[PDB]
Amino acid sequence: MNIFEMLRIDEGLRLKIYKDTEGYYTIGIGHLLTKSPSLNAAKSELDKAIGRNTNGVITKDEAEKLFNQDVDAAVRGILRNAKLKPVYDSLDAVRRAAAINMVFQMGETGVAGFTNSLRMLQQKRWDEAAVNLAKSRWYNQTPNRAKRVITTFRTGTWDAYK
Ligand SMILES: [Cl-]
Ligand SMILES: [Cl-]
Repeated sequence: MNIFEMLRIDEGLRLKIYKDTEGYYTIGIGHLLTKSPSLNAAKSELDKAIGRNTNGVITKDEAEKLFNQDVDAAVRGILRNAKLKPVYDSLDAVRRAAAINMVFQMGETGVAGFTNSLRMLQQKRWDEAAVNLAKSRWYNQTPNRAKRVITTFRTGTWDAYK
């Protein structure tokens, strides 16, 4: 297992514009297009993302291209962030994937708000971080996915994904 296979399980793949769990226009493997309620705004963000006139539909290759860019961008957002970077550097390879998963889902500013959890993760107090991570809107809105990510931070194994 790796970050790509993990996110593909958590996000799914849809080739036509859809609404994510928050009601936002999204496509592909969790690629958010726009928070605006306008499907025409989404279609235009989508054409710009893909570089052609899509009419709300993309191919699987195109979905995987956006996915690669979004994973790369998430990693780069962690390393550029003064609060996320030292935590990520301290973590083993499996838990690093859990951090990327969170940034991918909620953005670098969202994750950097988990100040107490990040501190416990840095200190390798795994059971305590897992408890604190769950006291969150994140966990209450998407409990099954959040549980899988929290288990990954708690154990340092891919067990929740197999
Ligand atoms: Cl893009
Ligand atoms: Cl979920």
